[PDB]
Amino acid sequence: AQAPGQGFALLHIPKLDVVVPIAEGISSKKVLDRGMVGHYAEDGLKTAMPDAKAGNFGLAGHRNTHGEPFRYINKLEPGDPIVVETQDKYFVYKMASILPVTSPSNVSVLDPVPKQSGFKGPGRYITLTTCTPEFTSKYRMIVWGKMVEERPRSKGKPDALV
Repeated sequence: AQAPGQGFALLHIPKLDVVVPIAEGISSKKVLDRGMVGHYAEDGLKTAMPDAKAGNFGLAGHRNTHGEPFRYINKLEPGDPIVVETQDKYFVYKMASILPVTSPSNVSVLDPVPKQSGFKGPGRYITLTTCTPEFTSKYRMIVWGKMVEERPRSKGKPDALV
C-alpha cells in the first residue's frame, strides 16, 4: 500500500512555500506524524536515491496534518521546481506529470520507470505521493518530476532557491 527514521535531506518546493526534512522510511509515528516526508525504503518498495544516474526517488507526505507538506502539490504545473538538498548536492527536479486520483494499492507509480507517468524509458525521476481527497485516506494523489540539474553544494544554491 501507499501513504531507521533518520532525516537525511531537505525538500524544497518554492511555489508552495514548503521546506521539509526527508527521513528514511514512511512510518507514520516516526516520520510523517513528525512533520517530515518519507523516502519509501522497506517491504520491497525501496526506491533509488537521487545520486543514482537512473532511478525513481519516491516520497510520501501528509495532505492535511503536521505541517501538511503535500497539501497543495496538485497546484504544481509543468516546469515548477522541486529541490532535494543533501549534505553534498542540490538535486533540481521539475514537475512533469500528475495522477490526481488512484488506488492506495497502486504501488507501480514508484517503479524505476513509474507506471502511468508517461515517462518512456529510464531517467532520473521523483515521485510525490499523498492522500486525496483532503481529510481522508480514500485515494492517493501522485505528482512526478524529472531531474534537470545536479549541483555541487560548493556552487551555492541553484536558481530555483533564489
